[PDB]
Amino acid sequence: TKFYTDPVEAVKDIPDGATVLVGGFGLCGIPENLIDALLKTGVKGLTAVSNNAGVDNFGLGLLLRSKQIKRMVSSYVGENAEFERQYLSGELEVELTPQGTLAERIRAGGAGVPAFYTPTGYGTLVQEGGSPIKYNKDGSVAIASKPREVREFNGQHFILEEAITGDFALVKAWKADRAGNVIFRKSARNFNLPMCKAAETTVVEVEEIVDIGAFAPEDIHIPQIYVHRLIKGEKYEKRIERLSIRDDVRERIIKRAALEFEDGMYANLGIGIPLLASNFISPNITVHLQSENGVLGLGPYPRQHEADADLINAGKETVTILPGASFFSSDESFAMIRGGHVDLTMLGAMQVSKYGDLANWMIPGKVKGMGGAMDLVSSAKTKVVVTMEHSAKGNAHKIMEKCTLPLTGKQCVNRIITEKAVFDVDKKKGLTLIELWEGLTVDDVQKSTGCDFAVSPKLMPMQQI
Amino acid sequence: TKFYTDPVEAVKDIPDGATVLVGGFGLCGIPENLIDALLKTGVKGLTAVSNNAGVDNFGLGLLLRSKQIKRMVSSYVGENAEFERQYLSGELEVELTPQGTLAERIRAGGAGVPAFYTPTGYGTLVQEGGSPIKYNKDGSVAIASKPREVREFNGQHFILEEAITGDFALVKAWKADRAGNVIFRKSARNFNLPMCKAAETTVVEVEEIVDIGAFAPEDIHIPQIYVHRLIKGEKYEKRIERLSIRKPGDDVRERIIKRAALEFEDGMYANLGIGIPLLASNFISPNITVHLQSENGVLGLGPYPRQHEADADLINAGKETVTILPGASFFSSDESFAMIRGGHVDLTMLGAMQVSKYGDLANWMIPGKMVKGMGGAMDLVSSAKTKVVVTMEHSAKGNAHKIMEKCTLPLTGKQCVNRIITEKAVFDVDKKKGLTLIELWEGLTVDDVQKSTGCDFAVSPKLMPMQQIA
Repeated sequence: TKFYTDPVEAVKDIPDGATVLVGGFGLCGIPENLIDALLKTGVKGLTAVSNNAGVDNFGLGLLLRSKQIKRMVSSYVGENAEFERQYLSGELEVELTPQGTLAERIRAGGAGVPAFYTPTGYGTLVQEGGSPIKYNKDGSVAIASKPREVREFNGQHFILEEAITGDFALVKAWKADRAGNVIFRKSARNFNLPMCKAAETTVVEVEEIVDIGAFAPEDIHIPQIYVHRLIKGEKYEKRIERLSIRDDVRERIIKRAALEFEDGMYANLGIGIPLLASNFISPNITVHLQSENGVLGLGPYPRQHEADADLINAGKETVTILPGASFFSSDESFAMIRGGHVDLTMLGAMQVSKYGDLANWMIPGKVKGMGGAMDLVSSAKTKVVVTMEHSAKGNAHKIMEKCTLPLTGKQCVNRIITEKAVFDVDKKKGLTLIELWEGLTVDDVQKSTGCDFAVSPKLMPMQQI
Repeated sequence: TKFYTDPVEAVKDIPDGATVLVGGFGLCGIPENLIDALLKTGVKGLTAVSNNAGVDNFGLGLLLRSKQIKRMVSSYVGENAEFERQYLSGELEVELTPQGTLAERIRAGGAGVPAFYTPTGYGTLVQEGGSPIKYNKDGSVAIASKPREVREFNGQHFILEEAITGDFALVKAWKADRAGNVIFRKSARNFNLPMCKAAETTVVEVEEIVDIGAFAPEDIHIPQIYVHRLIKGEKYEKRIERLSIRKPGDDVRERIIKRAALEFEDGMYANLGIGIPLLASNFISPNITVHLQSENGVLGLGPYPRQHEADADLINAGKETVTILPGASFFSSDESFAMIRGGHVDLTMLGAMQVSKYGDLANWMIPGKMVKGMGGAMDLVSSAKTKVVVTMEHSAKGNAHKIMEKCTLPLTGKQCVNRIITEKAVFDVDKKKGLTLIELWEGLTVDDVQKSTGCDFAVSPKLMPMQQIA
């Protein structure tokens, strides 16, 4: 562990075209001092492996506006208009990869495992390949994403993903001891921890350096063996992106969504309806809310004084945690998800098919990436519940035989709650209508649905919390 | 998390035939109260996925004694005479699995990854098949392991390994809060941590239950999402297998050690193998800092402990009680082997029964005599980014060659040894060139080494007398 007092001296030797792993989730755990040294070295050609594209005026968005990156490898690249500009113009190469695949690939690369199978992306364009990585000035495609090998194990289908290593890792942490051991604060750990392990040279910036012996040996997050270069950064803006401080049919879906929660349940809730449904959780039960950036035990939104840039949800909103909460890295978070340990994933959808295909991450000709959306639907052991308005404009269907928008997952939905009905959904049997909004008939449902469905013989009216 | 006061109740529904994941490394972090509960229920036919076989009177050894295990999946099964009687007689099936592969399959099992590739086992019985799983009454093999799928990535060969999941995991931890978050003490983490994630029903025993909020949210080793059933154990013997406290044929062995000590450099991360390599750590200059890594989940090993410092929760890979230095860390067995498998350790130093001309190593099996497992040895020699030095006596009994053209004992690794230190010679080892004799114990000539070595070798023009750390 070499200690440096110049952030430029820490990164002088990054050759043009390097692959650099960049820590951070949204603007949370961004190595803003090392990323500033790169603006100051002006190094170029880079392939940046980074979960997100920062924002325009911050994070990796800074090396983008200064044209220093050839290729971004990310999972979610929204909230950066300049990255959209460079991609569509053919100035930027972009590889979108599921978030949990991103985390596991980087981890694999650090752990000496050249490839592994994941259920995530099967039956989607991740498996199929062919999507533009790079356009020409024509609008013709200079680079297409390669297909992934599909293989079956114990009933389910999986795809082969290859490890990611880097030449360098730019990592932000909380404190280092003088031996080079490092800890991370709150949800700021995310991709920083695994990215420490997967590069030939890791550069870590910390907020503070402490003595050898300050950390309990059991509580070291990154052992010194992974830390090659260390600086204490001179300045930290730490800029909250979304400072989040404490219709008829939408409330209906919500008051029904709220009845999905049970005592002892581990749940991951998408932004919008599912998250709002959690406000109606009885205090006589406990639900444990998981966040993909590495939090179990999310609490309500923070009061003004409680807002902390190191604690955010997957929506990028400032959050709090309840007593009993835990933090963990992005690779551990997706092991929990991909492994089926979450009980309930509640999600929005643009389309759901008869046998449970879900389209929710991409509209052709309208370009943000999938995030953890594919990972959250990939486990058979986790109940997937979609909450959505029943129909689009013009009564255009959203429940159909075959989705026509790109799939998030194949045969992954277990139930659909709309303002008109609740359907159970099966891979092989299709839809059963188990509940119908009072006043409406089955034929009012049939006429706004794009496929056949069974009706439950215990078919009750629609419940409301 | 459901809390139980009755440990028999928490394991009462394990069915006959179950696959059970059992934590612990040696006798360290063994779920002793949960093992006792399985003795009370008498559940049989089990497949036990467990790193070692305890000892005769402790750990998994107790369930071997009561004949409740039909099959074992382990990396190292020595120091248990009842195990060896059951295995060799044909009563027990044993899948000897490299330790880091066992760690990563279990973690894969918890992580929803059905299969992955690893370099560990390539070039060995693990990859080619033929490892004995079950013996016949007459000592022939009834069941041998099958060939693994082999695949090349980036000019290296790897083998495909599948996830391991259990019906149940029996997990020892240190403390749990009342939400069911869990922490581990010292090197007692080991396999307990990943096994907690890889079973349909995980049962954890802890020594103390504390209040929600007694753990910083950053320092919860197992979040509550993984803990299904929790008990506070009634009694903890916490036996020590080897009380090794700080202080025959040592003449030529001191030679090897004083030369091997010169392989260390300031700032080096090293993993030292059982046997001779441990002893050269004492000869590491106090003018430098070497960082010593233990496969059971430690970085920054210190000296052997004074009596009053010895702790059952802190051992090395030789199952000896050890200490840690300031700046040390602890981590799980999957993370330990990610460090090793990923090439982050600078030097590995190992014993050998044989080394071949091109760097193959044989150090884990003597067919028909010694079948105790490879432990972490195959993993330690798996990385191209790590220097592998063998420390050994030059020749075997009867001046039988140990350095030879091809090994006759099952391989631990193919083309993996970089240097061989003996009491007569130091060889550099190239996978295409062969051996070069770079150092020679003064007073011996080159014909003395050739008459003791079972193959030819180049002689360095800068050949010098063999170095000894002053």
